[PDB]
Amino acid sequence: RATCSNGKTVGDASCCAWFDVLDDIQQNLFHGGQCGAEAHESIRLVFHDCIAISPAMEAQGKFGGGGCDGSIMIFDDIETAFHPNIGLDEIVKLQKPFVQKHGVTPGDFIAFAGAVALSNCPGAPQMNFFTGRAPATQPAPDGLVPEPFHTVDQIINRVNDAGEFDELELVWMLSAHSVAAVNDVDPTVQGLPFDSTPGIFDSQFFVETQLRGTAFPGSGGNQGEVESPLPGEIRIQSDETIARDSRTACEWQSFVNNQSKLVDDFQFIFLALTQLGQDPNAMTDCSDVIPQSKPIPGNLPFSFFPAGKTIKDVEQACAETPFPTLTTLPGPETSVQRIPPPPGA
Ligand code: HEM
Ligand SMILES: [Ca+2]
Ligand SMILES: [Ca+2]
Repeated sequence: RATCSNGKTVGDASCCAWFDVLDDIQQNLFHGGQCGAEAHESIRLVFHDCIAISPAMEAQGKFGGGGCDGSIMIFDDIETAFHPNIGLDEIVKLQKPFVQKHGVTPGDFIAFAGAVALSNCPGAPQMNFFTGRAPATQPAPDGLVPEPFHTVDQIINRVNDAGEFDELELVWMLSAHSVAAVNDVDPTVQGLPFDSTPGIFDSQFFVETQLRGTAFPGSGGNQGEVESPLPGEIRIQSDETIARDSRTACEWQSFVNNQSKLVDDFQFIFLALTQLGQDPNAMTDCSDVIPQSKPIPGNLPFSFFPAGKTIKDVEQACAETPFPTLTTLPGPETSVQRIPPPPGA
C-alpha cells in the first residue's frame, strides 16, 4: 500500500499515475463525469475486448483471442469491422489519444474507462480496477462476441467457453444494459435506450424487458430487434428470450426490487470480465483510484412500473416466484428520450 501525492491510499504506488488518467478522462472523454454516450460506449468496449477469448479454439491449435488485451483498440481496423462490434470504432478512436498521452496499456485503459464510466452512473456498484494487461500481439477472431439474434443456447455456451461463466452469470453481466443505448440496430435512429433510466444503474432493464412488447420504437424488420413496451425504448431478441427461458427467467426476475443483489453481482461479474486472459494473482489492485459511486437520487422506489404499465402487462416467466406488484409511476405513458452519440457511432 502507498499514499499518492493527492493523499489517497492505493494498493500500490504504480496506481498513483491513474489519478492523472482519471482527471483527464472525466473532463475530456466523459464531459465532466457524465454517465452519457461515451460512458455507455466505454462499458460496452470492456465486454467486446474481454469476451474475445476461447479455450475451445486454443485446444484445436487456433488462436482463441487474448481476452482483456486491448486487441479491439490495437487492431481496431480489424475487430471493429466484425458485425458484433458495429459502432465501436467511434469510442476506440476517442479513447486512443488518452492511451498514447498517458503511456498505459490499451487493455488497462479499456478496463479503467469502463470502471470510471460506471462510477458516473448513480446506483452503480463500487467498481474495481486491476492493472496487468500486456498489449495484444494478434487481433481476436470473429465469432466470439454474442449477437442479439444468437440463440440462448449459443450465448450460454459462448460465455461458458470464454470465462467458465454459467447461465446465472450471463444474466448478471446483462445488467450493463441498464446504462445503455443502441446506435446501429435501427438504421433510422441512433441512441435508443434498453431501459427508461439509461443514466441510472438500476433494475429497470429487468422490469421492462419482462413487459409485453407493443411496438418498434423506430423501424421494424431489423435483425435481432423485437417489439419493445415503451416508445423510445429498444428491445433485442437475445434479452427478450433470456428473460423468458426456463434456465434464466427466475434469475432475471430476481433483480426486480433487489438493489443489493444487482450491485453485488454486477461488481463481481464486471471484475471477472476485466480479468479474462490474465492471471488475477499477477495483477495489481488499483480499485482505490475509481471514484466512489453515488446513490440513486430522489425518494422514488428502487423498482417501479413505468407510467401506463401494471402487473397485467408483465409476461411472467418465473415458475418459482410471482413477478412483484410494483408501484406504477403516475400519468400518461412517456417516451424514453434518445441519447445522441458522437459522430461515427
Ligand atoms: C451477452 C450478450 C449480449 C448481447 C447479445 C448484447 C447486445 C447488444 C447490442 C446489440 C447493443 C447495441 C449495439 C449497437 O447498436 O452498436 C448493445 C449495447 C450495449 N451493450 Fe450489450 N450485449 C450483450 C452483453 C453485454 C455485456 C455483458 C455488457 C457489459 C458488461 C454489455 C454492455 C452494453 C452497453 C453498455 C451497451 C450500450 C452502448 C452504447 O450506449 O453506446 N452488453 N449490446
Ligand atoms: Ca481482446
Ligand atoms: Ca437503468
